[PDB]
Amino acid sequence: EVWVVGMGIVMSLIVLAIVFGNVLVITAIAKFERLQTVTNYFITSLACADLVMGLAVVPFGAAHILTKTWTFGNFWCEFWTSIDVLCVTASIETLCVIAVDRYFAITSPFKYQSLLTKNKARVIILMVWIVSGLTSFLPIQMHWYRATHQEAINCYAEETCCDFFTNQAYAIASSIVSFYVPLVIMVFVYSRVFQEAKRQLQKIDKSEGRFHVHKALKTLGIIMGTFTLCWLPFFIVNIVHVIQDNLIRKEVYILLNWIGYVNSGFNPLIYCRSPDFRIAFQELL
Ligand SMILES: CN[C@@H]1CCc2c(ccc(O)c2O)[C@H]1O
Repeated sequence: EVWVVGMGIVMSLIVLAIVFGNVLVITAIAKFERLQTVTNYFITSLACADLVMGLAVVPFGAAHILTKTWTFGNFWCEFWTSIDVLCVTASIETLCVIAVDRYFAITSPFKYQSLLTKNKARVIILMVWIVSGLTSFLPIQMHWYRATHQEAINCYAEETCCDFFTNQAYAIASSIVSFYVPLVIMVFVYSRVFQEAKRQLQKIDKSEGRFHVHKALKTLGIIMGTFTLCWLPFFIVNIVHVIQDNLIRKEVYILLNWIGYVNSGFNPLIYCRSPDFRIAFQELL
């Protein structure tokens, strides 16, 4: 009967990895003073979002699947849903602002210093968190997302069940604000950055060609393919399941949602590979 204990160990490992990586990153930035930089404030915000995710939404969901019941009250179910949506949207929007940060450095190197200072980064981060807060907590708490059909009403009435039902308008607006606009922004900025890098290598080869003396593709692939393959499949079915009711089963929805969660554990591997972080990690442990 491996099922009862087969998934528990995997869920516990995911929780442990998500907590450990982000705690280590936050401590490394806090304790050392060479790693405090304008670029590293966005990484701090993303790490905080991932830490809250892996501490709050995953342990309570794991019990929900394992025990098939919501022992807690009806209030805590709505609170948990709100936290889940908040963390997801905040993480994705922080990824978008990191991409725009990288774009502005290469595109306009002379005016980069005046464009971004310690004061403006704080305002940008606060605005990103406020926008994430309004879209998640505000509509869910006043019950503007509730469905109409009888199954949703029966689910809402019972105090031992916590399942997700939503309207068409809320689902479409949530997907648009959470995923699609950041996806387009990242696509555009990273394409321009790649063009600039290719031009730079061409310029180098035009001059120093006589002596003998890829990476851009590998880096852009690691940055973009992970995000797309982790979060794109979920939002398509999130859009579809409202329009066509019988097509998507609940198990597929939950599986895709949980594949989306694991993206929180892969962020330190992607955004914290510079030698300075490696030295800092070496000193800590
Ligand atoms: C509990 N699962 C939720 C359901 C809907 C949803 C999620 C994440 C981001 C959004 O913008 C959403 O509309 C998922 O995490």
